[PDB]
Amino acid sequence: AWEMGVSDPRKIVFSAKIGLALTIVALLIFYQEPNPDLSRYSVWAILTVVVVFEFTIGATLSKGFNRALGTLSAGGLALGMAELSTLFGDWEEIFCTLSIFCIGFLATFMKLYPSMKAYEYGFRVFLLTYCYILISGFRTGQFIEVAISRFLLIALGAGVSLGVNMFIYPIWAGEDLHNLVVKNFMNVATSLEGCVNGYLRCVYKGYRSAVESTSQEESLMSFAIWEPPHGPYKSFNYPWKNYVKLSGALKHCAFTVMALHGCILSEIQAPEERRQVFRQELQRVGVEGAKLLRELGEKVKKMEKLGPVDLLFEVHLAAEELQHKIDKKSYLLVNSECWEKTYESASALSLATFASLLIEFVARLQNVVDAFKELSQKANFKEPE
Amino acid sequence: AWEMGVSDPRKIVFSAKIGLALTIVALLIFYQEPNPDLSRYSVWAILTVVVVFEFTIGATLSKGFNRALGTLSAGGLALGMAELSTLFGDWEEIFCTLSIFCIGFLATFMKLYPSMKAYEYGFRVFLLTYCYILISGFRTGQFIEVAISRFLLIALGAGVSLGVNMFIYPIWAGEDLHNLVVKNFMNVATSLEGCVNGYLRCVYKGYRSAVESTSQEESLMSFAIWEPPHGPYKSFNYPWKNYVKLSGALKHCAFTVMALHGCILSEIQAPEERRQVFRQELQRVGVEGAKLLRELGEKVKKMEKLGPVDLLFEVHLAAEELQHKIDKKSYLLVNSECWEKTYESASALSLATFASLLIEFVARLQNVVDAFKELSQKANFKEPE
Ligand SMILES: CCCCCCCCCCCCCCCC(=O)O
Ligand SMILES: CCCCCCCCCC
Ligand SMILES: CCCCCCCC
Repeated sequence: AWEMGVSDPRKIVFSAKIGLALTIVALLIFYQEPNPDLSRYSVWAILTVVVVFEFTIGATLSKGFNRALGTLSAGGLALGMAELSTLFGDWEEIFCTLSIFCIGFLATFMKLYPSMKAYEYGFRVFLLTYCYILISGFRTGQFIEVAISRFLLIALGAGVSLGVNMFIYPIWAGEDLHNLVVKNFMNVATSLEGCVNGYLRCVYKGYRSAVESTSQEESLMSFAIWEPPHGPYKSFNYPWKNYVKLSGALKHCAFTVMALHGCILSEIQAPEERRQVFRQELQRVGVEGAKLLRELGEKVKKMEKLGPVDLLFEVHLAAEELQHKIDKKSYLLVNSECWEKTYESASALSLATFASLLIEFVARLQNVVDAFKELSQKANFKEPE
Repeated sequence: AWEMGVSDPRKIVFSAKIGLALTIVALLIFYQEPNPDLSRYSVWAILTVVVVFEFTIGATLSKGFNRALGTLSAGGLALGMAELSTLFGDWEEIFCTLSIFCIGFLATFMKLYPSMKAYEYGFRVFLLTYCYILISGFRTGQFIEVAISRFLLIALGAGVSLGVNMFIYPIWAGEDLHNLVVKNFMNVATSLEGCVNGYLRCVYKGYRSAVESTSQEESLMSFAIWEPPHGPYKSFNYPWKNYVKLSGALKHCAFTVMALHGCILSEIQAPEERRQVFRQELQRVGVEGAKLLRELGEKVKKMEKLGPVDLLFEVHLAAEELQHKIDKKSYLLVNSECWEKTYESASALSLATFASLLIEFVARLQNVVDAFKELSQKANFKEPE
């Protein structure tokens, strides 16, 4: 309660905005209209204000658009069917009751496909409006008054939500994508040092969050293409996809840290005395990789270009010293006695596995650097100077 | 869409069952009332039918219980406020708007907590019913005549939905969990064979499905506890929690196949001439591991116990043969002229990493066999005669 409120004040502003929007969609009902029935059709505005008010502006825009489309398509369909029913007499309330089964079946079948998982609420509003329009106006024949009334109540319930969301302390999805891209670099940098220290002593979230967030970055990128230009992002087509490309480049490197963490938790291990012969080189490689990842995160946070100097020189030299040391003491990994216990040999080879994995991690960084250069060039970052 | 219908005929009966329930509600409203009231309040039965129909019986029962608690908790609070607002005479219209503001704020703050994210469907029902029962009876005082005429249409909708869902082709979540476990056992074996075949040439779906579904198993287990005993699952408390343990053991075994697939896509690779020296042992270990996994999958599907003979003897012999072979040719993996280029040394050292990862995969199977024995004992599996 109070702890979460103090930690993040964005959710108290969100809750107060929802309260304000409801209090307005209620004062308008009380005073702006004295009609008796006006107060029974209040559910078509409250459902709208409870289904379209979202955390970000782009999600609210998308949901509003979808709801409008659904309602209009099903009001047109309902009107057309109600007209066409009269053609054959005596078949009334039977040819209207045989179309609800076919519309509900087509709607559900179309709603269960995997591609259409971002329109789940416009199919429900389509079915609800079709059935309501057909059933309500059957006895009296008045279908257009019901259609128009309900549509106006939905635009009256969606425009106050959009105004309140956009004008009182807006939250943007593009800035959330920018901050998640910044955060992943630090999580991976912490994970690598955690793994190396854990293996050399006498993590999970760091690589999991980067390896388990592609969907979040694709939804945040689907909401960011709806928002108008604002703040630091002034072009009319911001390259929001190069952020996803850089995030994927970083996930490809985080899979090796996941494999090193799995190397720490194995059934077959090596004697500590043997591992303490390579401590210096491994600690150097870990320090250099953490420095590089933190420098790339800092340069992405400030929207700056890369300098003239090469950033991978020191990590490359550290990995070359590691290779030289491994070449100088290779007699502690293989059994030289036999040359033409299984546990002892597996314990010996688990150290060569750990070293090979660290070298592969150091070899996968150039792709991340290239993706960063491409993003810094398409997004017009400023000169480091 | 026709193809999706032929691949899963389970999706063509759900749509026809929803259509049939909607048609039954339509007929009851059309023929069992001579007054428009049941036609004018007919949006509540349609909304209930579209909201409360789920793929499984246990999800329908649990979500219906949680949706029937929010409506009965939001219907008494609105009548207590509408009865306590009389005291504040004259200024009795501001106390009814400050309560919509307070309830809105509180319900959104509670819904934003990170442990309540799974119950976002009960807070919407609570907020909608409170706001409707407070904005609908304001100008007349008929607060108890608006909460009793709208609850029988929701009882009609819930009853029709429950009868049609439970009595026409019921779908059970325990069978879904059983089939998921069998499918994961098959997929891991196919991925294991694919990895070795791809490495020795002159995968994603399996481990990616068996490592990214724990949430699905937890949801299916949460739904299967509400269902009554049926078919082969005849017991008051079926041990549905012993399936998740076996799934977790299989996920721990599949992280090594994911590390071997990552070994295939590495930037540093070993020469083919040195790879072909160890072809026989790797092929044998792959054949044995795939046969063992498929045998355990067939034993799980048929609900049968393990026999007298040991199931791990041949894979345990193959691993020892591979170890002996590696011991006899270890001079091909290291440089023995420096004992006291980097790319060549790393390429030589990658083969030992592939071999060590296969040995670790072979070492992780005892835990899965123990989990299977525990499940076969707690669930009263039958003798494998
Ligand atoms: C999501 C917006 C609110 C939707 C309101 C319609 C759902 C009605 C509340 C659920 C009740 C269904 C459970 C059985 C109810 C009963 O036994 O009376
Ligand atoms: C204590 C009685 C609960 C009243 C809830 C009735 C729900 C009415 C739906 C608008
Ligand atoms: C678009 C045809 C007129 C009816 C639309 C009503 C929307 C509910």
